[PDB]
Amino acid sequence: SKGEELFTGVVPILVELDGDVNGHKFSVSGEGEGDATYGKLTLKFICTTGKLPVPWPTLVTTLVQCFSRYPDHMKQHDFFKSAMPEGYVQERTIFFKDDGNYKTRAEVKFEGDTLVNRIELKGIDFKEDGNILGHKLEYNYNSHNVYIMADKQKNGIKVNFKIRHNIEDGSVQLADHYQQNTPIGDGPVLLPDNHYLSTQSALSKDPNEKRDHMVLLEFVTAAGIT
Repeated sequence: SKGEELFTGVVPILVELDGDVNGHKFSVSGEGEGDATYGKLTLKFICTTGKLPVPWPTLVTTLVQCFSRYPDHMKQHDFFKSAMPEGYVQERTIFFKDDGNYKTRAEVKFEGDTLVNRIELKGIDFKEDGNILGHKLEYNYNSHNVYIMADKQKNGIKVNFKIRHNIEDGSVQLADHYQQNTPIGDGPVLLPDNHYLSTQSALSKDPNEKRDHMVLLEFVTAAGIT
């Protein structure tokens, strides 16, 4: 397909987020590369306003599902690439169990050769000494299933999944994700049958970087059809 051809090689990625969580304003800028042939993302994110007021792991899902590997037999179900280059709007509510929530609105599209994710995040009702504002979450990341269904009413998709963030005491901080994507073009998109993405992410630090930052390596594969 048209969208599909844009992802056959390595594509540069830019991520720009503006955030306000319980009145704590911040910005994050990210750069890296995606190679959808292998479901692979490598990015480095910098908090450009100083110290990030939430834990880095809580931003991973917000900070380009077009880089998922769709098996050849599932390629007709790849909404994300089908929307390109004009792109899509991705909206979420993320409910942190026994704590606040993020609401996000992003536009993902090509700007020239570069795949760009521009995001607005608003966080409310957080406890100032909870796991998020209290910075009680481990700097690591678990592997998840991301469930996708068509939303024909909006020529888009609905997505839901549960992120488990490890707490420093050994417990888990659940983050329930509800998501919708809709194309920016008037152009056609692939509306998928039910399926899921299998994800894994590894978080690290650049030992030479003194700014507050996150290095991310991610692999994602579409599944659940045969």
